Amino acid sequence: GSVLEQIDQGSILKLPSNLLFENATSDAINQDMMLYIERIAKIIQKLPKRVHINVRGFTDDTPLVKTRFKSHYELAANRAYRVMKVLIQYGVNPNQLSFSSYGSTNPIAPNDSLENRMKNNRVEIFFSTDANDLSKIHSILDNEFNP
Amino acid sequence: GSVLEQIDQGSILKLPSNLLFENATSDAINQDMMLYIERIAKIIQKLPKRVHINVRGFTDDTPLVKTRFKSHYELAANRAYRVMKVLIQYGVNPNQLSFSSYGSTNPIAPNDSLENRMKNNRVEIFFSTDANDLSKIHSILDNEFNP
Amino acid sequence: GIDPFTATIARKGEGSVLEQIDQGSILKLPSNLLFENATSDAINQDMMLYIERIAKIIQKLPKRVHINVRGFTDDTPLVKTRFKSHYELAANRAYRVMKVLIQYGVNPNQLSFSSYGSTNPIAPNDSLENRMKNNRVEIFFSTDANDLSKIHSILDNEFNPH
Amino acid sequence: GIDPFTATIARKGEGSVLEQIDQGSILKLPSNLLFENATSDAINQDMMLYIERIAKIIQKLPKRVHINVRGFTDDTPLVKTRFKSHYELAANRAYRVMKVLIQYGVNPNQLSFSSYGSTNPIAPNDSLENRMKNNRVEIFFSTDANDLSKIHSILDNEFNPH
Repeated sequence: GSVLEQIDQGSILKLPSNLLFENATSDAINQDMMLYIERIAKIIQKLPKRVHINVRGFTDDTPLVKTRFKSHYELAANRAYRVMKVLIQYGVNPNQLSFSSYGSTNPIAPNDSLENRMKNNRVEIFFSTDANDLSKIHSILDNEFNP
Repeated sequence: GSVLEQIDQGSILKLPSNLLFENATSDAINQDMMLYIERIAKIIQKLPKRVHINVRGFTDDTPLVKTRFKSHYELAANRAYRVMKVLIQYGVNPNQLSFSSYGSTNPIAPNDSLENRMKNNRVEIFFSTDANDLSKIHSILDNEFNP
Repeated sequence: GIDPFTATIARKGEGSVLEQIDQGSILKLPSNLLFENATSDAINQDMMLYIERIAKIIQKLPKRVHINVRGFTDDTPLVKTRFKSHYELAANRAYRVMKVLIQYGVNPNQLSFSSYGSTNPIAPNDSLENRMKNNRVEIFFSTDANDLSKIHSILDNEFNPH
Repeated sequence: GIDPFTATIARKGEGSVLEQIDQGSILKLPSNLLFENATSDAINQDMMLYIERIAKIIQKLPKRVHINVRGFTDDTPLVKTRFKSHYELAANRAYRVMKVLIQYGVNPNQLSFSSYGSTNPIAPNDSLENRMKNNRVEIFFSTDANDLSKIHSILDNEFNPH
């Protein structure tokens, strides 16, 4: 519910930035949230090795002052990287992990309200696989029938 | 090209009914097309066992007189069934085969021109798999995080 | 008519009614929830409450959703002259359920039916629930999305010319 | 600067530039087609012809397509103080290529970048093509479609209430 959402090519755990991090321009994780990341790490470790985990950082488009970060892309990158590193510290194999920065792109909801702007400041843990059976079927048929 | 098309959940070989069958209300395959079905059967036999083949019948919405068939669903069903049976005769395991009837539904193109009506009279051989890795991932996450 | 096994089977032992695969959703309807028996296409009119719900919930889905009614049998021998194969028997059962959905207000433009013929043998120690599942009708919900395919086509034409 | 291996490598031995997986398309760009070397984020300005084409073809795709620029390394040790990890090095390379796409007219609203850090060891008898592939940037084309997920949600809520 509040955390889990399904999309057609994988699953998403949505972690609000204001809950996860120390302040609005920080990439340090709140100590009382560390074992929630461990909880996620433990579930990942039980999944098949073929599952990939992409830790995705997003911001809204509120400009930020008095910070070392010079773009929403940089802030989002540092946040996603931090969460990814903690997953590794709690036992997830790095061969299953990547991080992404979306900056202010791909918002959950339009940046048209205070509620929506807060929704857009989040880290998403995206679970998927690199399934290619359909692609391989198509390539074989293409070889045969494409004149 | 003319025959092969990819969609996001599988591949399609499109066989025009006017080329494949004896006449507009017949389900008998033209003798000079039989080894084209064999050609398809041979490619299927080389694919992994996990591939399923659904032979899909479609019509346009031209009414038909002086026929034993009482609906587009019945005509489409008989045509798809015939092609499926020939695939079995040429060696495809029945455990990989089903047939479908769409009647006049799901047209390729709107029934607004002679060219489009002819396009809509076809049998599609649909190749896919019952992949469920993403569904299983989601079920595991749902167990854990849905309060 | 209703067979003494259709009549007696409890619902507790059934598998999950809803299954998900990566390309769509499946409502699995064992024979006894739809038909008088597993060897003909005669609808049990006294079970139609369940089909009405499905029709009702199908209105909460968009026009783009495709609904495919799928028929299965096991290796039970054919009883009636009118079914010449298990493929035919399963097609008739699926078609029948599809028509009930239409009767109950589902848009015919979104409906199709399929037949898988026999897909399971008769096995020693099979439960009655497993026999009813082997003669199920499924309602399969999917789309024919081709967005990702169109992307690949554009790229393949540009970077892999013949 | 350009390293004597970036400079010399032939294109004949490269793998396919375009790969398809079931969730999207991947353009695989070995290090030498983009950067002066495999250990820094300095773009080879003399290779930018190739990036311009990609930007050009990205306009033939719809707004709904998401473009993710992905950086990879192997276990080559870090050369520069400024990269503190392979994750950081790959992120910087990916970010750099993403910015070139923006320069060349790709809508920033469709762009993101990723880093996979090191994903391959240094192996005996590796070709130079394989080293360049291990330090590639990928452009990954996908969507966040949720049509099938929304169908399942509706059905699960109705038939599997808590």
